[PDB]
Amino acid sequence: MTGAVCPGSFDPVTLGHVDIFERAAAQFDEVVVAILVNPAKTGMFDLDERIAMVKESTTHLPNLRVQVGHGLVVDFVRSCGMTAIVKGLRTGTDFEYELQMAQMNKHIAGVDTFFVATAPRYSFVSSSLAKEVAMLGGDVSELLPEPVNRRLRDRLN
Amino acid sequence: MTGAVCPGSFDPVTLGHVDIFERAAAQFDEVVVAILVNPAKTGMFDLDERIAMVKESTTHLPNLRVQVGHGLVVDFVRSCGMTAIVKGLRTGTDFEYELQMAQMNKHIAGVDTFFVATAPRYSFVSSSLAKEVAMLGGDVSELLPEPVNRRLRDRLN
Amino acid sequence: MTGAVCPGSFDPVTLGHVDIFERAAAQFDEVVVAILVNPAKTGMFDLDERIAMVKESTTHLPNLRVQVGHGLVVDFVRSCGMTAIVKGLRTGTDFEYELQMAQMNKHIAGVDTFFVATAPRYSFVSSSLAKEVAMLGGDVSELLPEPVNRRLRDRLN
Amino acid sequence: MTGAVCPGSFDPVTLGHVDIFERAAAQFDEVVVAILVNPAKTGMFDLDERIAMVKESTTHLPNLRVQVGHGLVVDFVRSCGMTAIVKGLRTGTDFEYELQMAQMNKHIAGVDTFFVATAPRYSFVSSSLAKEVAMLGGDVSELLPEPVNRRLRDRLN
Amino acid sequence: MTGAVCPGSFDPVTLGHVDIFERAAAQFDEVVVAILVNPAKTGMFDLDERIAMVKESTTHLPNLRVQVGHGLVVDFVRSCGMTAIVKGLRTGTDFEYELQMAQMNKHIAGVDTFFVATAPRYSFVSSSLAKEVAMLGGDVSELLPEPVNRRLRDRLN
Amino acid sequence: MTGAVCPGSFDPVTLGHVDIFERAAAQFDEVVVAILVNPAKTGMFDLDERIAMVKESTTHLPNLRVQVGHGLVVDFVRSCGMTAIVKGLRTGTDFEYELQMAQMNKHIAGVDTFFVATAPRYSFVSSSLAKEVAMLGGDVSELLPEPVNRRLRDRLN
Ligand SMILES: CC(C)(COP(=O)(O)OP(=O)(O)OC[C@H]1O[C@@H](n2cnc3c(N)ncnc32)[C@H](O)[C@@H]1OP(=O)(O)O)[C@@H](O)C(=O)NCCC(=O)NCCS
Ligand SMILES: CC(C)(COP(=O)(O)OP(=O)(O)OC[C@H]1O[C@@H](n2cnc3c(N)ncnc32)[C@H](O)[C@@H]1OP(=O)(O)O)[C@@H](O)C(=O)NCCC(=O)NCCS
Ligand SMILES: CC(C)(COP(=O)(O)OP(=O)(O)OC[C@H]1O[C@@H](n2cnc3c(N)ncnc32)[C@H](O)[C@@H]1OP(=O)(O)O)[C@@H](O)C(=O)NCCC(=O)NCCS
Ligand SMILES: CC(C)(COP(=O)(O)OP(=O)(O)OC[C@H]1O[C@@H](n2cnc3c(N)ncnc32)[C@H](O)[C@@H]1OP(=O)(O)O)[C@@H](O)C(=O)NCCC(=O)NCCS
Ligand SMILES: CC(C)(COP(=O)(O)OP(=O)(O)OC[C@H]1O[C@@H](n2cnc3c(N)ncnc32)[C@H](O)[C@@H]1OP(=O)(O)O)[C@@H](O)C(=O)NCCC(=O)NCCS
Ligand SMILES: CC(C)(COP(=O)(O)OP(=O)(O)OC[C@H]1O[C@@H](n2cnc3c(N)ncnc32)[C@H](O)[C@@H]1OP(=O)(O)O)[C@@H](O)C(=O)NCCC(=O)NCCS
Repeated sequence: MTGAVCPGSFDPVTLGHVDIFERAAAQFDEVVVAILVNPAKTGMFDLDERIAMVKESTTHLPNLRVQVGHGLVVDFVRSCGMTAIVKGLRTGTDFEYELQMAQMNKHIAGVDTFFVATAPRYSFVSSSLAKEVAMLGGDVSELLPEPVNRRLRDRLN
Repeated sequence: MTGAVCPGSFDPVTLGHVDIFERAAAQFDEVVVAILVNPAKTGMFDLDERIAMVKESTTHLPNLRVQVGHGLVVDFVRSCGMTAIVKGLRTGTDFEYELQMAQMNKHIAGVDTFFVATAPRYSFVSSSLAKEVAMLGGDVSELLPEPVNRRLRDRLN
Repeated sequence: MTGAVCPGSFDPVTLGHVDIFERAAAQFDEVVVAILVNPAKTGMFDLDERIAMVKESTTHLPNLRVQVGHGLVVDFVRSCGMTAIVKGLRTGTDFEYELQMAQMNKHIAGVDTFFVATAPRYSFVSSSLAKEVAMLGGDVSELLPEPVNRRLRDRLN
Repeated sequence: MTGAVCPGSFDPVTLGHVDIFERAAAQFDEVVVAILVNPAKTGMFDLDERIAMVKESTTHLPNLRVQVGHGLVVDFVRSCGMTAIVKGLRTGTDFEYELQMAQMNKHIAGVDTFFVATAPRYSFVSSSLAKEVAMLGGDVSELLPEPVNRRLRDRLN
Repeated sequence: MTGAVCPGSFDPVTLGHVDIFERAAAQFDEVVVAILVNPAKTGMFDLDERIAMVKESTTHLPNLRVQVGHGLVVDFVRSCGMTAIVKGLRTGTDFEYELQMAQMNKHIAGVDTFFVATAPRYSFVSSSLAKEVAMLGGDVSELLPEPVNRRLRDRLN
Repeated sequence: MTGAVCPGSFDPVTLGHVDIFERAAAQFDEVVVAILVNPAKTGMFDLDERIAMVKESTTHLPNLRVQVGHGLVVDFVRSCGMTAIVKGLRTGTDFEYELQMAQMNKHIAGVDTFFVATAPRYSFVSSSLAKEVAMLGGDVSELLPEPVNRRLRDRLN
């Protein structure tokens, strides 16, 4: 089997992330979305909620599974019997840092990182900015999956 | 009327900012400098002081006014009856993040962002770096308006 | 009157360019599209055709006019009684070179350059790449105005 | 089958390219190296020589094949029954242009592009720079496959 | 005497840093490594330990000395009777910010900054990332001097 | 002796280049400006004129000498008994390509490259852009040494 891991904090998952999941699922036999949480309580959604949002947003991808990650991403990737990470590039991505992490990840565990450009319509959403705008009252519903929109609306109502 | 908003925390306003104010005032019928403060108390100058410093530094621009901003910048821009933001680019600007915010701002409110390169002599000052250097004893008086220099000198004397 | 010039070779004009024209026309009282041609015969469309394509693509912008430019862009801008250039940023833009030209243009003639991020859907088209793909048989009709599509199809039929 | 195409002019193939071939072959069931030549005679090695150099440099990759490409890369990719391109990133890569081409390629044919960072030791070689240095008398043998070194040495002896 | 200062927090010193020390020592008569610590207790190693690690890692450079820095780096540089800073560039370096600091440092004290590209094999290590990986259990021993490896291993055993 | 080479085509030398010469001469015992000309006749000024312009512009730097370079820059550097190149960074510099060349130069000859940020006032001039503007009638006299201005004015009169 070919396979890739798509790691992130997904707090919450965006349509930018889902686009990347779809591309990974199209090109690898199996995809694992690895939810890697904050070292210190700082998130908007708890882990259970993050998991549910990813699952509910990926029902159309039968070769994708969702799991909570622990420790070094490369250790999680190798625990999945894989050697590839797939990550998206968007507007605002710190690409130099992504490159540094990719080189470090290859050095320590031989894990490759494949980068893919997110679809233009979803290229300016990030979890952080979506939350920031949502919390100040703005509408980002067109940039997030409906399972995320539902939960966001509940927190503000 | 044509018009633009120049948003920032201006803590304190620099000659880099003033350069941008001048360019905006030269090209739009009206300019509003929007002072948008920290979500959490972290600034050097209080809001009243920031306002005074901007006003005192822009007496030569009769079509410019200064107001405190609240909430999403785009909501403030639209409250001013405008649809444009003017921002400066300098050495050290995270341009990828500026682009992300501009695209998000256009998405949520149809507000355009126009970027302009700050004058070379003022292209390496930032509020943060100016404060950092000032607090460690260095001289940045040539990079800040005199109304700011006066107040800075008072805090150290 | 406020006013801006939108300079380019427009060979041919793209929907990326038209997006920028629209933003300029929304924020300035008058816009002049300045068609500045090759120093040496190298273009796909002659000047007459470039002019027609821009005009036919901008009939919805009553405060926009199209003229052929000559010499330094800044000299043309000043001949229009203006002091501002508006240019788009897209994926693939050499932003460092754009900044260099903007600083040079300000130095020699006091002309300001305002940069605006092109709409995501039109952020990866360029005249060159559109021609390259079109000539190799690919479909970029969704990235160009219909007046350009008509003429392109004629050259290949 | 999963599969990826690795397109390039490979004039000549470098160890940077071979590194990318190896990563693609590790993660996809099949890899096709597509040699896409100059629209106008400008190369150092003819097509037959380029093909031989790639083949001789990839004997250790049994799931990799080499073919000459024609027309749009995306048309070649789809002719291979694939929907993915794998490309390397190195020091000196114009990443903005790579992104533009990737977005265009996805737009016109639905083909995804996966980018991977080349190994540090091979991150500063390019075909052009290798030729430039080789022609001026410098030693780049540690940056090129032996099948390429042999042929290079023959051209200078 | 010609001379340069190599400033940093060195928490801990990496082989990337040592590479830069070596290049500085090769090109200047004297080199001073200036250890500039956190304004607030946040480091892994105390100052005494940082000093020892640098000294033990540079025994092969007889024209290099190690000192603790205080205040503005430029003030320290001038206190050493020098007017040059040498800094490394690696993968992940925020080069725009480095440029801003260099321009500010030249403005306030006339101190020049010379940047040098770190050796490829050491181009993806940083003190922060090395600690992050080390603390999560990963092996970065090939990226750090043995005097640092010894101390790291002691903290985890 | 410490020493550095400052290589370039200098067609013509700009005040940006002279700024870099001055910084090199301040930090190294000896500086050699190496004029490396076009592989094919394409320049505005012949080699004799380029040499004269550099010499006449550097009379205030007694530890600087001017020589015509041949072949690989690293071979010229080593022929000068040196192992360092000093190059400027300005607005518009392709820094990724500079890094690639620096890494290649270190690989083939062990020669280090030190980069320094050009003074802001001279950060947007380049030989090419200066010629382009000069030829179209614009005034760049404030960006070039008087010995260059004299010769430029002669070509247009
Ligand atoms: C999970 C992992 C791949 C990236 O996770 P991610 O949280 O999805 O990160 P993203 O790509 O969204 O990057 C944005 C993150 O940068 C951090 N960040 C904070 N401020 C930032 C800023 N101003 N600019 C850029 N990034 C910022 C944020 O935490 C942000 O997540 P958040 O802002 O939503 O909290 C990575 O953290 C990881 O591998 N973790 C496991 C540990 C490991 O292996 N470490 C060694 C890596 S070499
Ligand atoms: C006001 C606004 C336009 C930008 O404000 P600003 O404070 O002037 O920001 P600047 O352009 O100076 O950016 C620098 C800011 O980045 C933040 N920053 C902190 N560390 C940083 C770092 N290492 N690198 C870059 N930026 C950093 C800083 O807070 C800094 O301001 P400060 O450092 O002086 O406190 C923006 O915050 C805003 O729009 N706020 C309103 C809310 C809104 O609309 N949000 C949605 C935006 S899409
Ligand atoms: C008109 C002007 C503003 C820009 O014109 P433009 O042709 O629309 O340029 P773009 O922004 O589309 O830039 C792309 C151009 O870069 C040139 N280019 C060629 N190869 C390129 C490459 N590999 N990468 C980037 N650009 C490339 C191309 O000619 C391209 O136009 P084309 O490829 O479609 O022919 C500018 O040329 C100008 O001002 N000209 C007048 C003279 C002047 O004032 N000069 C002094 C300027 S400081
Ligand atoms: C094959 C293809 C994927 C890239 O091919 P490549 O030749 O290996 O290109 P590289 O990634 O090595 O890019 C370097 C190329 O940039 C060109 N280039 C020239 N000067 C350059 C410069 N100063 N800077 C950067 N690139 C330069 C060079 O030709 C160079 O190849 P070469 O210099 O060795 O001749 C692409 O050309 C392609 O897809 N061609 C088929 C046609 C197509 O589909 N077109 C539409 C694309 S959206
Ligand atoms: C010492 C000095 C030259 C740089 O020191 P340094 O700590 O070695 O900094 P580096 O080059 O390693 O930069 C990385 C630093 O950026 C800071 N940083 C934090 N988060 C970061 C992020 N997400 N991205 C980039 N940098 C980050 C970190 O603190 C990091 O050091 P650390 O992460 O290991 O703690 C500079 O701080 C200095 O000059 N200090 C003296 C005061 C002075 O003169 N100030 C005026 C400067 S103009
Ligand atoms: C001399 C040398 C150090 C750089 O020389 P330089 O001509 O001063 O180059 P610059 O730093 O000014 O770079 C700009 C050059 O890029 C070339 N260039 C052309 N179009 C360009 C573009 N669109 N963008 C960027 N650069 C461009 C130009 O020729 C330009 O010089 P010019 O435009 O004035 O003719 C380098 O060419 C060299 O080392 N030559 C000797 C041979 C060698 O050692 N080769 C192996 C190098 S690893």
